[PDB]
Amino acid sequence: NLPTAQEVQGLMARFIELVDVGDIEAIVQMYADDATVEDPFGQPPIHGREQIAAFYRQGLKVRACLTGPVRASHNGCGAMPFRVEMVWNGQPCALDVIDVMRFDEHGRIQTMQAYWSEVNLSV
Amino acid sequence: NLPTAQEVQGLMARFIELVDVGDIEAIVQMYADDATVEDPFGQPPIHGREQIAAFYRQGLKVRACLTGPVRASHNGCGAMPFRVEMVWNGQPCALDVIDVMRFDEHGRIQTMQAYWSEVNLSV
Repeated sequence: NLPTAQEVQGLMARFIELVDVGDIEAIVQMYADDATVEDPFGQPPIHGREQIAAFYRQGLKVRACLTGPVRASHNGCGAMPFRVEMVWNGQPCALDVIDVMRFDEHGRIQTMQAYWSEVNLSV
Repeated sequence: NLPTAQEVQGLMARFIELVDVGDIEAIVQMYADDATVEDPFGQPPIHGREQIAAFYRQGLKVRACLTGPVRASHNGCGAMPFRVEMVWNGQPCALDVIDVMRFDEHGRIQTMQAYWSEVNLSV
C-alpha cells in the first residue's frame, strides 16, 4: 500500500543499502516500471526501468551512506541526506546529496529528485 | 538575479541563521510576496507574506542549526538538512527536518517544502 511515514524511512534506508553494495537489479526493482529520475535535479529526467538501469549501471566501486535520518511525510514522500564516495580517475572524491522520493500505492519509487552540484563535490 | 548554486547555499544558510535568532521580519522578507509554504509537506499550503508571517510568529525560544551542507542545483533550487530544538510544554524536544526551496529571479523564496513528521521528533 501507500507506505506510511515509518515505512518510507525503511524503504529509503534500504535504497542506500542497495546503492552501497551495488546490486543494480535490486535497485531497479525498487522503482516503478515507468518511474522518472532527475539526477542531478535541473537536468532532463530519465524515464522507465530500462533507462534507469542504464543510469545506475553507468554510475556504479561506489560506497554510499546515510548522513542523517530519513525525513518522511504522510503522503508517501521522503527526503534523505547522504554521502557518496567514489574515486574519480585515480583521485578519490566525495559527493553530498539529498534525495527526494515519492512512492506509489505499491511501495515503489514513482519519482526521484537528487539535489547536488559541483558545490557539493570534494575531490 | 536567479541565484547560482553558490548563492543558493548562502541564502539557505542565512535563512537558518534567521530562524535561529528568531528575527521574524527578516525571515518574512526572504520570501516572495506571494510565496507558498508547505510545512509539513503533505498539509495544505499557506500563501503570501501575511499568512507566512503569522505562521512564523506562531511557530517562533527555538534554536535551529544546519546539520549538513546545503545541496544546491543550477536552476535556483536547494535542499538542506537541519535540526530544530524546542521545549514542548516544559519538556524539551528536537525535530529533524529537510527544507526544499525554489528561488525566483530576484533571489527570494518562491516556494518552500518542509519534510518531517512524528517519526522525526524526539521528545
